[PDB]
Amino acid sequence: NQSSLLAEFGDPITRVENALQALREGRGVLLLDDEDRENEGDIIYAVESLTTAQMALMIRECSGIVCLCLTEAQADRLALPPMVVNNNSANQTAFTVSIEAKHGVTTGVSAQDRVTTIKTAANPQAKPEDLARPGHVFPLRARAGGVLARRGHTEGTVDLMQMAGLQPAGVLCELTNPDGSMAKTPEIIEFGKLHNMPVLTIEDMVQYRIQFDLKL
Amino acid sequence: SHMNQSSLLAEFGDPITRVENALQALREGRGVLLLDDEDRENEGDIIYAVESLTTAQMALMIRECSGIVCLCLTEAQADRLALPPMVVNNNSANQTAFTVSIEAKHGVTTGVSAQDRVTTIKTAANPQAKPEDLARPGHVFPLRARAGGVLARRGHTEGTVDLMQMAGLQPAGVLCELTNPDGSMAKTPEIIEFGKLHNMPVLTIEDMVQYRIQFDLK
Ligand SMILES: O=C(NO)[C@H](O)[C@H](O)COP(=O)(O)O
Ligand SMILES: O=C(NO)[C@H](O)[C@H](O)COP(=O)(O)O
Ligand SMILES: [Zn+2]
Ligand SMILES: [Zn+2]
Ligand SMILES: [Zn+2]
Ligand SMILES: [Zn+2]
Ligand SMILES: [Zn+2]
Ligand SMILES: [Zn+2]
Ligand SMILES: [Zn+2]
Ligand SMILES: [Zn+2]
Ligand SMILES: [Zn+2]
Ligand SMILES: [Zn+2]
Ligand SMILES: [Zn+2]
Repeated sequence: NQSSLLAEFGDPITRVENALQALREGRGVLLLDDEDRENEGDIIYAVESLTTAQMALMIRECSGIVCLCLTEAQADRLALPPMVVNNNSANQTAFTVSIEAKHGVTTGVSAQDRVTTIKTAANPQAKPEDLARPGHVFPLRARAGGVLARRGHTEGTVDLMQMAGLQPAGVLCELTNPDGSMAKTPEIIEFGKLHNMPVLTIEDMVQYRIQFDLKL
Repeated sequence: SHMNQSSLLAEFGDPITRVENALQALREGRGVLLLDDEDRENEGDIIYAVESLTTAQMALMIRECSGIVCLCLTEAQADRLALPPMVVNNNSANQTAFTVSIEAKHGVTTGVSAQDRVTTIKTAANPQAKPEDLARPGHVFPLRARAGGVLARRGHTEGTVDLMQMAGLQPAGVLCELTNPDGSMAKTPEIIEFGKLHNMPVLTIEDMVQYRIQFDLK
């Protein structure tokens, strides 16, 4: 039972509030989506405080397909169209064209290079010409309305940033077991305890937003 | 004194021998580690043959490499799958030939597990595959190898397809950059140790070029 396992991280309101405070402190959090959706937990970091060490942990412990969650306005500013005109992926995951920093990286895949690319993209004064395409960082357009419009990790990421009062850009990647299977709730909980990362669910976020009448 | 890369690689044999051992590993369904030019990426990538690809091989790649696992295809196969370049005007440093990303439609869930990526890759590499067998976007990244292989473009992409063809295998391979725990990219000494521990031979693009020159040109 997921709610019973998660109980040690506090009740749902506490789980959200602890996640927001972690992010304000520059720490990562772990976000589980619905059991009947992906049933996956993603590491989430605020771009504002992103470090090479955080990126390195993500690469080593997750899928390695590290995504950059952006608002529609920031993706527009960067001139990042959807990768595909007609998306037919199972979840309609909103991949834009992939990106690299135009300057300041080599092959784009080291922890340092991915952070450079991500900081370059997230710069509120960025220009499209600041980014080469294609690249090794994968931006996602978060849906307007956040988790009340789409219950994906993309929306959970941007909603967490906004709720925490942070700049609305986050990085996201799926926690993966050494044998290649995807982490489920017990493994996610274990990882959170190891790395001082709050664990919460998308339903936690949805209930929180509903209760506190939160338009973002 | 630090010996150069060619000297560190001597324990794998002379350049032609390094290629021959790589071909045989692939025929035996084992992986290889391919280094490109020192003044290019100076990176080593794990390569696996698609035709013997296993979940455990993919899991290793996800754990020990960048996790951005690519599928190297011939232009003919990418065309058969209707996989256009991701970007019309590619201005990436190496002009790496990313197509739009892909996912299998059947036999997978979220597409990112080791098993799921293998399923996608097997689906895509099938010589009778059709465009509709693949959803786009997805979590596997196909690359269009240049006609002529390493004699035309000195990328890991061409290295991968060349090795498959020279080994007499299905002309499609899996490719990912070896990465250190601290997030830096693996360099030659680490690549060599990884190869020895995992029974994967190590070779360079220049080895492959010399091999093709000595074995093909007349
Ligand atoms: O597929 C993914 N990344 O590529 C993950 O699911 C990631 O969390 C983002 O996608 P999502 O918003 O559909 O959950
Ligand atoms: O960038 C990469 N993968 O995304 C790797 O370098 C991979 O080897 C393919 O690129 P390359 O053929 O330019 O070397
Ligand atoms: Zn827009
Ligand atoms: Zn590269
Ligand atoms: Zn997700
Ligand atoms: Zn010989
Ligand atoms: Zn010989
Ligand atoms: Zn011979
Ligand atoms: Zn997903
Ligand atoms: Zn390469
Ligand atoms: Zn050893
Ligand atoms: Zn190992
Ligand atoms: Zn030949």
